[PDB]
Amino acid sequence: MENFQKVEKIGEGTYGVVYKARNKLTGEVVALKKIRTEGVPSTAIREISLLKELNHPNIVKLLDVIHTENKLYLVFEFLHQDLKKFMDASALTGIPLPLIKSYLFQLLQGLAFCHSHRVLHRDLKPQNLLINTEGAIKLADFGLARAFGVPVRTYTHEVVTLWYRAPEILLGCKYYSTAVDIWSLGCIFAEMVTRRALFPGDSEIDQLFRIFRTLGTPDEVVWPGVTSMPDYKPSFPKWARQDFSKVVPPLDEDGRSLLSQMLHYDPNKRISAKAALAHPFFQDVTKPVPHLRL
Ligand SMILES: N#Cc1ccc(O)c(-c2ncnc(N)n2)c1
Repeated sequence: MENFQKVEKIGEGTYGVVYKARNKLTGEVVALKKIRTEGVPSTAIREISLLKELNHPNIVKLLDVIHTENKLYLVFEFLHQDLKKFMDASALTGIPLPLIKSYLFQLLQGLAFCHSHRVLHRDLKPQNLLINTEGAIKLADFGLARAFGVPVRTYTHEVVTLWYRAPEILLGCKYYSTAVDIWSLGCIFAEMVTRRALFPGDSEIDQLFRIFRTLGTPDEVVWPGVTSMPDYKPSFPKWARQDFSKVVPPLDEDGRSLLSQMLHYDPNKRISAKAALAHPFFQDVTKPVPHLRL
């Protein structure tokens, strides 16, 4: 727009391209996400608009919503780096455990806040987690799959990431619960620790079977109602659960215990963000400074 002198394209979210821009008037540097379409669910503009009211240190602030010319623009506070880039940058040495712990703790605080306000993220992934030089990490993107359903791509026919999708979504559950975010965060936690995606599926069924190969094919014992799920097939192969010590080595038992609770198959047994914050894994949590090269 003419109010912003674009600095450059920062990326390509599942809901449009993101740019870094400076407000010629206020001098403010912000992140501008433009959403892609001839109607524009005003019921969404309303919901989205509510999100501006979300204020928490671990949630990227939504500054403004701009509806114009069949295009929707979301103006967000800007942060210099996303966790995907940071993990890639730290791939040789690994993110120190105290930093991993600090990030997980902050992310759970952010989720506990959103969830207590009846807001689900639904598409958590490293690229959607932003960090700054002061050790903070914040949740970005957000209430969109709700206020938009679910597009088949991102915008430029880009490939949607399934790696962090909870099993109930993959099995066709039509009602997501806050548990889907805990699952995604659990996947992210594991990835920070091992430096490799936990479940790198390249299709919906491959995503599901990678989950099954590791945690065991679910059954009515561990997940009451699973065999009645929309996309459940009795023909699914039945894999034995793998010892957890093999999944996220060399993470200690407090961490493995917490992860196991975030990855429970039954959305109802899956730990809540609030309960996770009380887990013993966070007894010695601190707030370290990351080595960020911008
Ligand atoms: N949605 C959103 C959103 C909001 C604020 C942001 O700063 C970013 C972002 N995305 C990628 N890289 C960097 N540096 N920032 C994305």
